[PDB]
Amino acid sequence: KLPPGWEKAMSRSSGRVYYFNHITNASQWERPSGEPARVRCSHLLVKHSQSRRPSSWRQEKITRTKEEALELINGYIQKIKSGEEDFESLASQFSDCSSAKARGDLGAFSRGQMQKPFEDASFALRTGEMSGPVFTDSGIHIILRTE
Ligand SMILES: CC(=O)Nc1cc(N)ccc1C
Ligand SMILES: CC(=O)Nc1cc(N)ccc1C
Ligand SMILES: [Cl-]
Repeated sequence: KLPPGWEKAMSRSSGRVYYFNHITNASQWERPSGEPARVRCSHLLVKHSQSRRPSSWRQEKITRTKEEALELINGYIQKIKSGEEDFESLASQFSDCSSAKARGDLGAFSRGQMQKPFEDASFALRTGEMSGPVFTDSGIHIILRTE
């Protein structure tokens, strides 16, 4: 009885219930409450050797494995969630997308325009919410819905 895409889950380590969104891969302790023509998102992309274009402004030849990319994504999420780092700072420094130079901002878009998993996560996020790891042919994304 939860917003689109949410399910109850059980923490293995602590035994406490949490909520998981299978569209955004977000997870959180707190019970979520609750479609625009357009949303605005920022993202942090980590590419891997199987990315559509395994090359970025950071690295002419991206050689990391998808597993390694996911560990990096997980570490960025941890630091954003802890407040040790800001999303925008990590995107500027470490996103393999050319949008890193705009602190990850992709601007506004509607359905049909972005890769489908990215699109679906974006529209399932509430304004201000952040995804978990989202997989596309580009690689692995942390998505921040800003509008
Ligand atoms: C992939 C993409 O959209 N990149 C980008 C986004 C913004 N906002 C500014 C400049 C660039 C190059
Ligand atoms: C963020 C995103 O999904 N970008 C994108 C969208 C399409 N349609 C094709 C290729 C890329 C890289
Ligand atoms: Cl590009």
